[PDB]
Amino acid sequence: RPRFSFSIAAREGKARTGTIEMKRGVIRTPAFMPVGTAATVKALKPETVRATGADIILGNTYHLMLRPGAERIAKLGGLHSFMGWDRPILTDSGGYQVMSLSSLTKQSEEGVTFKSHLRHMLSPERSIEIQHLLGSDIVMAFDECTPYPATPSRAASSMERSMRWAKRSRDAFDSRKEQAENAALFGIQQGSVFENLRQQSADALAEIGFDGYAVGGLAVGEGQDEMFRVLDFSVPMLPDDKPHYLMGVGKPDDIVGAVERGIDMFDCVLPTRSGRNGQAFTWDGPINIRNARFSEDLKPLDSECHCAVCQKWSRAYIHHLIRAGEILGAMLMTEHNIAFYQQLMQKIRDSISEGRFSQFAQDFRARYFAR
Amino acid sequence: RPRFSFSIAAREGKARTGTIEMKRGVIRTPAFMPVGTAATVKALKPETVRATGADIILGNTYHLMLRPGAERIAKLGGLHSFMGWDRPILTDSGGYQVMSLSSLTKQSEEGVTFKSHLRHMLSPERSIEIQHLLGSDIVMAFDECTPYPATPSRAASSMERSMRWAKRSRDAFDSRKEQAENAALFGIQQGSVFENLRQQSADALAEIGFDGYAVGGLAVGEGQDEMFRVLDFSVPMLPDDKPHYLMGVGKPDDIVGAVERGIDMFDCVLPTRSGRNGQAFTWDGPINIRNARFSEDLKPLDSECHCAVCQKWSRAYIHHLIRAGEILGAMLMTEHNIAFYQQLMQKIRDSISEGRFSQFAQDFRARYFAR
Ligand SMILES: CN(C)c1ccc(C(=O)O)cn1
Ligand SMILES: CN(C)c1ccc(C(=O)O)cn1
Ligand SMILES: CN(C)c1ccc(C(=O)O)cn1
Ligand SMILES: CN(C)c1ccc(C(=O)O)cn1
Ligand SMILES: [Zn+2]
Ligand SMILES: [Zn+2]
Repeated sequence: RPRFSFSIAAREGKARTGTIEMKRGVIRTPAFMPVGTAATVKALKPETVRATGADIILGNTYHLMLRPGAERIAKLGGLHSFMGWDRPILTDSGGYQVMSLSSLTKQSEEGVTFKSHLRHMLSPERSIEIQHLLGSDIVMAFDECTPYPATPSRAASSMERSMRWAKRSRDAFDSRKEQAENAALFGIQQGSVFENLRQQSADALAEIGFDGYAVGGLAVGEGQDEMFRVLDFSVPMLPDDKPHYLMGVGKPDDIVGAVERGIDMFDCVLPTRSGRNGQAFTWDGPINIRNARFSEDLKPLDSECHCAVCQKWSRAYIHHLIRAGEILGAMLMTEHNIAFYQQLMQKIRDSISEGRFSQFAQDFRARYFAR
Repeated sequence: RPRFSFSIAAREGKARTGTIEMKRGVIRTPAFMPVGTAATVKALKPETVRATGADIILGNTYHLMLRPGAERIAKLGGLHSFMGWDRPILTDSGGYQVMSLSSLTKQSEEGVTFKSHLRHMLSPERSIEIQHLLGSDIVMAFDECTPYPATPSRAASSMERSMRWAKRSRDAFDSRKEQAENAALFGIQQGSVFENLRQQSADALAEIGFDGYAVGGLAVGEGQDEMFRVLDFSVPMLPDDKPHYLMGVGKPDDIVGAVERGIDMFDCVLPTRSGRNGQAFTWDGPINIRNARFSEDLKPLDSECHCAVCQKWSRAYIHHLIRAGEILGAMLMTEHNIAFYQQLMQKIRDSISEGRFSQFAQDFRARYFAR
């Protein structure tokens, strides 16, 4: 099977639908990746993750390098064997997480030294090596997510450092023949909200050359309007013939609008985390299942959802489970939310393929926001 | 299908194996009932409970009458529909739980008034009605579990009250034609450690007449030796031709020894609760999966277990999950422990049927305690 082959089957405006073929399976795009932070998609067996329609999951390099450790996972046969997921895994680089999760950090041109919340170092070379030891299929270049807001000058110097780190990541990945032959490497565009910096970043990444390109530095507090504004000019700067990835996004309407702007891949903790906290996504908007109005509601979470939860259990039961703090409540909410996200992605893919994505997006928004 | 028909297929010493046929399914005996306290067997979908081999589960009347409430469950179609378990359910009476869980209680001949940890009343008639509203298949008569230790005189007066409550439970159950036609009613023997009181209690229960008989008042701190001593003389006092139930028991060796003394049915929170806390049952004794010795152990929890967990995941992975506080850890530990308990019951049933239970019990104990 191919290491990495991206094919665009159909387009509508800036939106694309297609497939990424990899050795461990095919990824249908636009794709949503459930987040499997600590070698588990929380509250789901891998077979259940797959049953929802997911083609690929995300692993958190920052968490896994601390617990259980990357050398340990490698000794146990790699992340796929360890967690029982045999399909593609994308691993984050650690460059965002180290700054988001660490109790203390020191940043330099070499990388980032940090203290765990549970002293360590990340760098382009170490991040690539950790991702190699994990055995991930899509490796992310180690970057620096510029804080928001940032002065143009600080955004520029941060972006330039990230581009030097992208080149170092490329070189480290290419040096490990088994990794280069079996995995893919994505680069991360930075530049904050500044068009000229985003252009320089895209040019630098294209000159290095990557299998896919993320629009980094978003979903960091700027809000949907500004995120969409940045996507409007940033995505067209990336190579058209490779996948475009938006990290940490998002709500269903964030995804639809990002696809309209040329994004092919997404990951977000929202469906899993908010499911555990009682928020279920429905075609009529999110609901908080703990609310008293659901205590005697015998309808499923969503009456058009195809997931196993909605075939078998009522709102009233899941309301009881979540209020009681029962693990099964988290399980059922999470399975439904991930299945909902996958059904959304399927509707996106089908509508683009069929040349009716614009109408789908309008109809989706009208109903989702009508609640 | 029959409301309730118990058939003994084979005996060895005091041990019996057979079947209870009920409208919602067959129960193979000796039987272990997973505990589904708050309308869920913690961390397991009902299909997974069934896949482990369970024929019947237990529901906690005290919890369910408070949350979500018995009238509410009845309005939603009964406990079976509510939780998605279509096979038999046994409900406890509340008589033990009210005294174990309540913040304050007042006891009288009428029943028990109590304050919830989350003011209420239980009585023979109310307990029967609540169990009716839940729709359970095996209804437990409302009793009083005599504290241990107890003077002979206090054990006698407590037992006599329990027998009056057993008669009131019988009458209330028989008054509700739909309940009497579709469910079974079990009586609970009391009498503490005193042979003469246990005999009076058995005689009273047999004179009232029940579908099954529990040996109550045990597993309340007396220890295994004394429990076995009481079972030695108590079980033969019960009608031989009806099932014998031991509530809240127990560890694998407790079960084996109780079967050797004529017990046919068991429930216990140990496999579920201890699974969530990191204790896995194996044929070589219990293990605490969080222990450092399992961090790189690629064997399954038990290398002879037939459960799905042991086909797919290692000790090392489950060790990581539990240490990380991950829900999947609780799920996998609980599924394995319940499956282990069911495999134990299957080995018990097969060995009795085959006339080799004595040898099985000896071989089981030799290995389980060798660790
Ligand atoms: C290169 N690898 C395996 C690394 C690098 C750094 C660390 C750490 O600081 O804890 C761990 N693994
Ligand atoms: C919101 N999330 C998870 C993000 C955002 C931005 C980045 C990055 O620029 O590297 C990474 N993750
Ligand atoms: C008879 N039933 C339905 C009962 C009895 C008592 C209670 C209570 O005290 O909360 C609830 N339901
Ligand atoms: C240990 N457990 C759950 C018990 C013990 C004893 C009784 C009873 O005598 O009614 C009930 N549950
Ligand atoms: Zn659903
Ligand atoms: Zn097992």
